[PDB]
Amino acid sequence: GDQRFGDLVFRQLAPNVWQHTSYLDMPGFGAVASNGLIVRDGGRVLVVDTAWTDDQTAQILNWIKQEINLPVALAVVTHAHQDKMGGMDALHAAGIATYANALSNQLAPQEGMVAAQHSLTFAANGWVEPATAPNFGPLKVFYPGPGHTSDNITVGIDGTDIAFGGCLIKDSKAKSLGNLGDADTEHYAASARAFGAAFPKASMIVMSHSAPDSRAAITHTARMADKLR
Ligand SMILES: O=C(O)c1cccc2cc([B-](O)(O)O)sc12
Ligand SMILES: [Ca+2]
Ligand SMILES: [Ca+2]
Ligand SMILES: [Zn+2]
Ligand SMILES: [Zn+2]
Repeated sequence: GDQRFGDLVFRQLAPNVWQHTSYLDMPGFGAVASNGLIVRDGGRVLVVDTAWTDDQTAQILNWIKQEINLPVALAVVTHAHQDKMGGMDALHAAGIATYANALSNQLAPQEGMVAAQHSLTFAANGWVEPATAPNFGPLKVFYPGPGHTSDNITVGIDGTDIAFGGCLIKDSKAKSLGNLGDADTEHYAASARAFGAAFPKASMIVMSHSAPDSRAAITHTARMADKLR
């Protein structure tokens, strides 16, 4: 029951939650998928992660316009790499307020990305400092520690069973942790387990590069990351 709009695929996960999937056309290689989320919060919409490109990101917004027809209040993007912040200019062109870890914003130039307009900061226990995430509705933002990158954050959707691991979590049948070029191999396993512990009741785990999985994705990612040490 998936829907396509241009280059994007949408899947409804819950009454008020959809997964957006965008594809990098990677000369000579297969299209590479990356997933994010769209959340309807009463009379507004909230977005987690851009698509790979600005053009693809404008497609997300147009699909929202057509299928949900509520204003998009804000987006949270989950680290400074192309699949998560590639479409920043498109969000800003559309007048969507954007939030990212302060560290994502600092790293953004050196990663080729455009910084968000607002910086999230985090306590020692990983939870976002609430003053930096005003009016986030059901979005619960958690920094689990360095793993896939030093800046990677995660989001839980209150009132649902869903939590989003972004590129930190890989699916439970995975044979590898994907792109480790900017990874913290020492702390990765702890950071994956911290995500699990922050959202103990989530039973649907959404991630960047596989279809939604159960909590098995968390423990399997940790067990793989254990061997990086
Ligand atoms: O950056 C790119 O051009 C790129 C090109 C092809 C694959 C990927 C995967 C990425 B991630 O965030 O999952 O570390 S970034 C990336
Ligand atoms: Ca751009
Ligand atoms: Ca890099
Ligand atoms: Zn990445
Ligand atoms: Zn990724």
